[PDB]
Amino acid sequence: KVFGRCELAAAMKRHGLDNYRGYSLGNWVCAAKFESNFNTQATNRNTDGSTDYGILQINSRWWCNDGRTPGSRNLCNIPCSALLSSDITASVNCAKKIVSDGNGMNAWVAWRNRCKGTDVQAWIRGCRL
Ligand SMILES: [Cl-]
Ligand SMILES: [Cl-]
Ligand SMILES: [Cl-]
Ligand SMILES: [Cl-]
Ligand SMILES: [Cl-]
Ligand code: NA
Repeated sequence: KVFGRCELAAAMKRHGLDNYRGYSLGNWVCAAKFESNFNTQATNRNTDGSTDYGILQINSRWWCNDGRTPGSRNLCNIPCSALLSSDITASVNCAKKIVSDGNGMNAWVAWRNRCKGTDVQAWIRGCRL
């Protein structure tokens, strides 16, 4: 599924991500924009052989099982395919664990490089929320 900007904001709010760990909704929408362009089916292979999955590009090295990332962990206790679904519940639940791990949203490289320090409220501006 390719979400619209306000549609994704609304779904993230319904799943409790707005202000989670102190990160306003625009931070989460901005991160999804630059991680996946709002496409739940996005996948990208990393040089180390791990793969990033879904709207928030969650990595199989630590967070989900894809069966092809040796020596990796599965800290969200989910198959990585669950992170590609049109319903964002699994991605949100796993993102909540990631952002609680100590480094906040710096876990998402695109957030650090393209969202952090910017006017992230622009990503939810105009949306009926
Ligand atoms: Cl957009
Ligand atoms: Cl915001
Ligand atoms: Cl594996
Ligand atoms: Cl959803
Ligand atoms: Cl933080
Ligand atoms: Na894994």
